Amino acid sequence: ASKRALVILAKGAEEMETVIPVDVMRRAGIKVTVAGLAGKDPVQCSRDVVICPDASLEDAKKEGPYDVVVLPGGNLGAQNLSESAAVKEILKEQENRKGLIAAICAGPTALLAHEIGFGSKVTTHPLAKDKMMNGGHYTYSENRVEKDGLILTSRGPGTSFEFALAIVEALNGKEVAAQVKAPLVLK
Amino acid sequence: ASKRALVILAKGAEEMETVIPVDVMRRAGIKVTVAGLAGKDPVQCSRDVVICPDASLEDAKKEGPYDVVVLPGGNLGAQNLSESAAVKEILKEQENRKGLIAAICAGPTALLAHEIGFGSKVTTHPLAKDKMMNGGHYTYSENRVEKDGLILTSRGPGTSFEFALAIVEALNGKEVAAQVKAPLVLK
Ligand SMILES: [Cu+2]
Ligand SMILES: [Cu+2]
Ligand SMILES: [Cu+2]
Repeated sequence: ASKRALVILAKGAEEMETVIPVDVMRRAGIKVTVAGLAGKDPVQCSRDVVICPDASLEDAKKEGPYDVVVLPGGNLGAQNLSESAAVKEILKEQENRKGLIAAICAGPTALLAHEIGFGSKVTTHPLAKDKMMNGGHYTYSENRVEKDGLILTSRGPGTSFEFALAIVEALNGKEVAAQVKAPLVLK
Repeated sequence: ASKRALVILAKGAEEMETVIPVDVMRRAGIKVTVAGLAGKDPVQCSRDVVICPDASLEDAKKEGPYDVVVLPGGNLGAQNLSESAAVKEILKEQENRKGLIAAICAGPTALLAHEIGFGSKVTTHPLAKDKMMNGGHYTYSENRVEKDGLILTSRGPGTSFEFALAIVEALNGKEVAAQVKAPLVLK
């Protein structure tokens, strides 16, 4: 069967970090659900792009489990993810079932908020490093994409393609990732 | 005053090629209007991301002139742009007033449809080359971004950051482009 991705979309999400992985994952034949944290209403992203989610998180959570849960960045978006009890539950369940969690930019700070994957080597946006490292619960990396088992992290809008292709490789393999990559005109 | 950008959004537009330039231009302090070709209703992009435009093209056209008109790609999006009388009028006026026109991926084929910038050196997505070159009205380039005077073109999702930063440099200069570039974590 096809793999399934849940992308959690909150007000203030970085729209490039949301759209690039959604699009690339769909190119890879992954069934992606864009789930609105606050409900099924349009979401105003960090640079004012307005995205209509496929479903509310409340509804999407009922259609699990997912092979990857994806957390976009954006400072304010990540803060919303970090404050959400629903997100905490989803990430705990995903970690418990040994499913992939992928977070980019400020997104990984939601892992810290929900005590997910402590001990992992992680990266974040440079400006989110101090927040992520509060308490020393992770080991920091400057790699553009970092993967430590089932915790996959990345740095910013400019690493979003690498991040998305790493998700594709983890779910559908190296060959599919290479096939999806070529028409993008990367490098 | 601030520079102004019109981004024309049609069904089937490549969402990465729409969102990356909108976001990057807004980071550069450009006033960007995302205008829906078909009206103010949500637009279903090529990989099913749904974007709510800021205004209909019909309304946005009345708020000109713009310092750049931006045409995203996506095969079906570009076909819609190519078939639009409103787009033809907008591009003709922009060319006539010596304003920048920027098109990415399949987007430049709309320039061909509306007889804009003939003689220019241009690039497109590799799969859109034959369409763009029908009749030999342009000279083709494999550069990731090509700028020939006021006609700025680029190749695909993976060149969208370069394309957007080239627009920023053209409008707001090299220093602003460099300032906007650094927090993106490109390369
Ligand atoms: Cu970011
Ligand atoms: Cu919408
Ligand atoms: Cu394209």
